[PDB]
Amino acid sequence: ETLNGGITDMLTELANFEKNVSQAIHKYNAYRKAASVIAKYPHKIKSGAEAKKLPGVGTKIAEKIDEFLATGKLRKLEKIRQDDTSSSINFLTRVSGIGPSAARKFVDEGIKTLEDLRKNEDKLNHHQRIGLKYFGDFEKRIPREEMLQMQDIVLNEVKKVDSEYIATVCGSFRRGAESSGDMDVLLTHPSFTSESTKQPKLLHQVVEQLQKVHFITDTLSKGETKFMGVCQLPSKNDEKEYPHRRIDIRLIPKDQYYCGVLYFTGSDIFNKNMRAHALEKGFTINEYTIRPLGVTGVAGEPLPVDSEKDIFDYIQWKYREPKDRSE
DNA sequence: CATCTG
DNA sequence: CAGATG
Ligand code: NA
Ligand code: NA
Repeated sequence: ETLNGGITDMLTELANFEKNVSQAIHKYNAYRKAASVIAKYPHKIKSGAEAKKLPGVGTKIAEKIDEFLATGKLRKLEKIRQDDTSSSINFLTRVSGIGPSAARKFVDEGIKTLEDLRKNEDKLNHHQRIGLKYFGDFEKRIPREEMLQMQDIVLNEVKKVDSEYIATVCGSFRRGAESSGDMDVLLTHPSFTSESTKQPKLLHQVVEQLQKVHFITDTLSKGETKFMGVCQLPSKNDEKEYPHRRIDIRLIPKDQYYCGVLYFTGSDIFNKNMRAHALEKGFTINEYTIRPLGVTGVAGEPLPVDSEKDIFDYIQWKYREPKDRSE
């Protein structure tokens, strides 16, 4: 956790690079287990060979651990940190809509910057365009104080359109968090579930309303159950308009809301633990359900949940207020 | 995983 | 349809 930190960090730099710049998924994947293992490892790696000793740790990585331990730096790390081509990719990629794949094409075309991008708005698709238009707003965190305002709107409009809707803002926002990156509203309706054959309107109706009042400003992606967009808190009395924020709305069958809700609320670590406890308690859990573990090996059949309560109970556990869902 | 592009 | 992105 700090005893093999540099090592783990270098490895991660290396890993990421393989993947984003080269196309070295193997290699890339290679740095990863290595960091994962040395990461677990209980002592102070004092040398290459010592590390080599681990699994996932081979000759090459050892070599590197050597140089790093031997001197505060890595040549290769140093070479990549410079190289423009590499730096560009780390950069273009910052744009919502640009993954590595795209980042490579652009660079090989010479677009290596924001301006480049602008000059070539023609080569970018809808998503990417919005992403470019809001580069700035997109990187700005969302102060909870804003979140509450947003949340107030979404919730009210959903209400108007149908009393039967059930919306919830998952995220860290949910677990307390003073600010967040984006807004995800989990959504369900009684008239929508596991069997129930579809109801696209269910999601389209609300999205619409949201734009009707102007909360939503752009559409990144709109499918039958998942909407990806852009919203904004109405600029009060002209002098201070808000940044544009990322937002997601997802339809969930009412019969798998809470697991979902639970799930998305996190944290990752809270999940896992609750996840492992479940198991002990003779249970299975995932994104949509909680199942009674048979003994033959495994086994299923969806336990019936009405709240986040029904779940905990199941695995017989202390109901956790969202704030305490930390670890 | 669900969406989009081409 | 494979393949990218989030
Ligand atoms: Na991106
Ligand atoms: Na292939």
